[PDB]
Amino acid sequence: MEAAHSKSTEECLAYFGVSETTGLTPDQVKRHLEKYGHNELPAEEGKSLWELVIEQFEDLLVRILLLAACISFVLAWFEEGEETITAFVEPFVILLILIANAIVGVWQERNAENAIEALKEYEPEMGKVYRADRKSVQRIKARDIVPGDIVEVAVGDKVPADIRILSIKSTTLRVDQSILTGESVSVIKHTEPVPDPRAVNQDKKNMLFSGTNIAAGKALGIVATTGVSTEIGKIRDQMAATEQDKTPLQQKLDEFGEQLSKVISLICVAVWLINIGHFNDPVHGGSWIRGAIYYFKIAVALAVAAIPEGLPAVITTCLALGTRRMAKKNAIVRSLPSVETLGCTSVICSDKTGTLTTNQMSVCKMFIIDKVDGDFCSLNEFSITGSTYAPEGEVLKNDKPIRSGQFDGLVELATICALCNDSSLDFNETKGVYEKVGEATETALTTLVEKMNVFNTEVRNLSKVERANACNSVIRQLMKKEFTLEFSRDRKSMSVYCSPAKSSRAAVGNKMFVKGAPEGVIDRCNYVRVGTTRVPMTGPVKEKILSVIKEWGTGRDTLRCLALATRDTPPKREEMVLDDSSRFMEYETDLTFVGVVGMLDPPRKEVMGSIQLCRDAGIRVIMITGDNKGTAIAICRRIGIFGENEEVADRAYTGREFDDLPLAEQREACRRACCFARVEPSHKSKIVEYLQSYDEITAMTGDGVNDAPALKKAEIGIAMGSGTAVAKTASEMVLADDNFSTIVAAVEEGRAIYNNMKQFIRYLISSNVGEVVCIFLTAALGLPEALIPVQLLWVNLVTDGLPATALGFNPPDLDIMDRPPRSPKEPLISGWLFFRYMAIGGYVGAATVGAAAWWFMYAEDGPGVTYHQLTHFMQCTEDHPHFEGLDCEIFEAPEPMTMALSVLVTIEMCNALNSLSENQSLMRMPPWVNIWLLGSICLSMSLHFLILYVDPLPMIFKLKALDLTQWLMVLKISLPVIGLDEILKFIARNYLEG
Ligand SMILES: C/C=C/C/C(C)=C\[C@H]1C/C=C/C=C/C[C@H](C)/C=C(\C)[C@@H](OC)C/C=C/[C@@H](O[C@@H]2O[C@H](CO)[C@@H](O)[C@H](OC)[C@H]2O)CC(=O)O1
Ligand code: NA
Repeated sequence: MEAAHSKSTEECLAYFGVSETTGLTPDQVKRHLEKYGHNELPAEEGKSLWELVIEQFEDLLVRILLLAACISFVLAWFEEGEETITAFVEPFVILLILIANAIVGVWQERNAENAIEALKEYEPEMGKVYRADRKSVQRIKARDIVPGDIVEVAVGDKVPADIRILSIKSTTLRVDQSILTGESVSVIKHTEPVPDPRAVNQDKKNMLFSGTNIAAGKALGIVATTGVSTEIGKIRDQMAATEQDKTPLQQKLDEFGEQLSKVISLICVAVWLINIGHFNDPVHGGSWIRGAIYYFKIAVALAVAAIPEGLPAVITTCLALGTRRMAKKNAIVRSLPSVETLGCTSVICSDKTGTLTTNQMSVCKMFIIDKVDGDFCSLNEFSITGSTYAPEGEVLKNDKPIRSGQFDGLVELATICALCNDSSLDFNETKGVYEKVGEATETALTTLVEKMNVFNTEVRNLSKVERANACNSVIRQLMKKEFTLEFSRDRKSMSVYCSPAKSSRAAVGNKMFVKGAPEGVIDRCNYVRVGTTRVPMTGPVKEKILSVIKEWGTGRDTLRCLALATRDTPPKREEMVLDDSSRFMEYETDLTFVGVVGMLDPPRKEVMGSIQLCRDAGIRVIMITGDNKGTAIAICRRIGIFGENEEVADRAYTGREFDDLPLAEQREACRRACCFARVEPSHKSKIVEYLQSYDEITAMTGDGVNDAPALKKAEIGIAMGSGTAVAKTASEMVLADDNFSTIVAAVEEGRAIYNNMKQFIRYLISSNVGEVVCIFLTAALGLPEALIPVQLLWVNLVTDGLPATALGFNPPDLDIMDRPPRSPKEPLISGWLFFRYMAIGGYVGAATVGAAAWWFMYAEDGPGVTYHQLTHFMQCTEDHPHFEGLDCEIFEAPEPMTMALSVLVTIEMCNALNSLSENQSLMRMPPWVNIWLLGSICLSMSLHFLILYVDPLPMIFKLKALDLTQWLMVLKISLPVIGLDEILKFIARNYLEG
C-alpha cells in the first residue's frame, strides 16, 4: 500500500484484510512474507574480489607491460653468461610495478566508505507486532515484519517499517524525522487520513516512516510498505541505480593510455620495417635466433620507455598531501581523485540556512497599530539591537531607546511570542554564552520577550541563569497554556488556547494566540488591535500591514516576517475537536491583528567575498532556500548572487513554478537559474540532471537522507559536518564548519593542485618520450644498446619520481581565480605544448644515444672506433678482419651505457627545474624557489652515485663508475637542455600570448 496515507484507517485494514485486535494470522504471515518479501534493504552484493584485481589488467597498456614481462621472462632464462641474481631482474621489477600499480588502483578500501551500508544502520534489529497466534505483544526481527502487520511503537523505539497509524494510545505522538526531513523538531502525528494522494512525506501526518524513531508517545498502526517500497527503500534504490562518472582527468589518462598503446604498437612495426633488409641476407650468414633476441629485447624496452611507470605513485602522493591541505581548510574530502576535479567545479548549488547563513535567528524589527480613523492609518515600527540569542540588547523607536511596556500593543506582542512558543533559552557556562533550545525561529521570539520586558521585571538583581527565562516566565504567570494547535503547511500558522490564572486579570474568558505566515493570518483577521481598543479590519489598514511586510521582505533588510494575531472570542473547550488537524484553521478565524515581527537569518561573514570570488572564477552559484520567491531573490541580491538592480524574473523559480514548466523549459531554466525557492524533495537531483546535460560539473549540497540521491548523482557531492552519516558517506566532500566559503576555498586549492599536477605529468611524459627516441635511434641505425629496461624503470620510478613528487609543492601561480573553470574535455598536451616537449624529448634521445656513441668512438679511455663499423657490432665474430682491437665484449661495455644513463638523469634534473613554471623564465622564477625540488634533486643525484659506487648495485644495473673526466662530457651534453627550453619559453610568451 503506497498510498496508505490517503486511505482511512478502516480502508487500510480492509485492504490487507486484518483485524486490528487480533492481527495477522500465521497463515497470512506466510502469504504476505512470501509475496512482499522480507522487510529489509537488499544486501549490497556485486562486491569486489579477485575480479577487482582482474579489472586492473583490463586496459591495453597494462597488458602491453604485462606482455613485456612474459617476453622478458623468456629472454631471462635464455643466456650464456653464468650470472646468477642478475638473471631474473628485468621480468622481476616489471611485476613489482605491475603489482604495485594494481594495488594503487585496487585501493578502494580505506579511501572510500559505503553509502548503502550506512543506510542500513537506520533499520532496527527487532520490532513489536500483534499476531493472531498469541494475545500479548511479541517482538520479532524487523525483517520478519510484513505489510499488513499490526505493529506497536513507543518512546525510544526505532520505526521498523512504513506504518499507517491506526490508534494513538498516548496523549500525543511525537516522531523525530530528522533523517527524512532535516528539521529536528519532532513532528506530531494523527490518525485521520491525508486527502492528497501524492502529498510529500512532510504532509503525511499519519505515517511512521522506517528509520525514524519515536521521540515521545505510544501508538499502534498497520504496516503499509516494507523493504525497498519504504521511503528509505525508495531512496536506496535511487542511490543504487545512480552510476558515478569518473573525473575528467581520469578520462584523459585512460585516453592517453590508448594513444600511448598505438604509439608503442606503431614503433614496434616501424622497427620491424626498418630491418626489412634482412630479407636480402644469407641463411648461412648466421642464426635467426640471434636476431629474434634483438627484436624481443627491443620491444620490452619500448614498453618500459613509453610508459610513465612512476606517474601513479607521484599523483597518489601529491593528492594525499593535497588531502591534508583540504582538511586544514575545513574540507574533509572523501576520495583522492575528488581533490583534483574540485577545481573543475563550474556550478555550486548550495542551501541557504546554515551554509550561506549563520543560522543565528534574531528579531530585528516589529510594528503594531498606532491608531485607526477612517482613511487615515498609522503604524508603530520598532528596532531590536543584538543579533544573537542572548537577551543583551534593547528596543528603540526611530533610533531612540524606549520602554516597551509603555505600549499596550507591545505588551500583547510579547505575550503571544512567549505563550505561542515551544522553545526557550538556556545559558551555557562551559561555552560562556546563551544557547538555543528548539527552533531558531521560536528561540528568537523567546529572546525578543526577554529584551522587551513589557511588565518591567528586575534584571540587574537576577543571575545569568535566571535571566534566561525571566520575562517569558512572567507571561506564563498570567495565562495558562491549555493546549497548542500544531503547525502545518496547509495554513502555515500556529495557535495556542490559553486560560487566565485565578486572579481576575480582566480577561474575557479564554484566548487563542495565533502565530504564522503574514498573508495567511492577516486574511483570517476580521479585527485589528489598537493598544487596548479594537476596530474592524478595514481596507486601508490591511494595505498598510501587507505593504510594510512587503517592504521588509523585499527590501535590503531581507527579513522573515511573522504576523501575530489573537482570538478574543474563541470556541469553548468542548466544541473544539482536538484531533482533527484540518479544523485547526477554522478555529484560527475571526482574529484580531496584534502586530508583526521581522527576524533575519544573517548571511555568513565571508560569503560576500566568496560569492564575488566565484564571479571572477567563472563558477555559477545557485541558491536553494525555503523562503518565498520574493525574499529569496532579495537575499540573493544581498549576498552577491544577484545585482542590487538587475532583472531576475527568469533567473529564479519556486518549487511550484519550476514543476509546472514543461520538460524542455525545465532544462532551459537550469542553465540560467541562480535561485530556487520552496524546492521539492526530488527537485535537487532533477536540477543536477539538467546541469549534467550541459556537460557541467555540478556541486550539490545536502545534509539528510533526502539529499543523498542528489549528492550521489552530483559530480561533487557536498555534505555538512553536522549532517547525518548517510549524507557524509554519499558525498564527495564534507564541510567541517558548514560554510560556503570553505567550498570555494577548497575549489581554489583544487585548481592549484591540478596546475601543479598537470605540470609534473608533462615532465614525466617528456622523459618517457626521450627514452623512446633513444631506443628508436639506437635500434633503427643499428647501434649497440644505449639503455637497458632495468635502468629505464629505476629512472622513471626514483630519479624522475622524487622531483616529480616535489613538483607538487610548486608555488601557486597567482591570479588563478581570475580565469574560468577548467574545461572537462581539455587536453593535457596540445598545439605548442606538444611541440615543446617533443623537441625536448627529441634532444634527450639524441643526447643519450650520442653520449654512448661518444665513448664507443671519440673517447678518452674508450676505443678509437668509427661509426660505420660501430653499427655492425653484431658481426664481431663473423667479420673478423674488419673488427680488431680488443674483445668483442667491448661492444657490450658498461661505460657507454653509463654515459647514456648519466646524460638522461642529468637532463631530467635540469628539466625538473624547467618544470618549476610552465612559461615563466628561470631568470624571473629562481630555481631555488621550490626548496623541496632542490632537496629531491640532491637526493636523486645522491642515489645516482649510489648505483655506481656501492658494488652490489652497478652489477645489476649494468653500469660502471665514471670519473671527473667522463662526468665533464655528461654536463656538456646535458646542460644545453635548459637553454633550448628557455628559448621555447621565450617564444611562448612573445610570439603566442595574445
Ligand atoms: C587521475 C587520478 C587518479 C587517482 C588515484 C588515487 C590513482 C591513480 C592514478 C593514475 C595514474 C595514471 C597514469 C597513466 C599511465 C599511462 C599509466 C600507468 C603508468 C599504468 O601502468 C602501466 C598504471 C595504472 C595504475 C592506476 O590504474 C587505474 O586503472 C583503472 C582501470 O583501468 C582506471 O580506471 C584508472 O584511471 C584513472 C587508473 O588510474 C592505479 C591508480 O588508481 O592510479
Ligand atoms: Na556522488
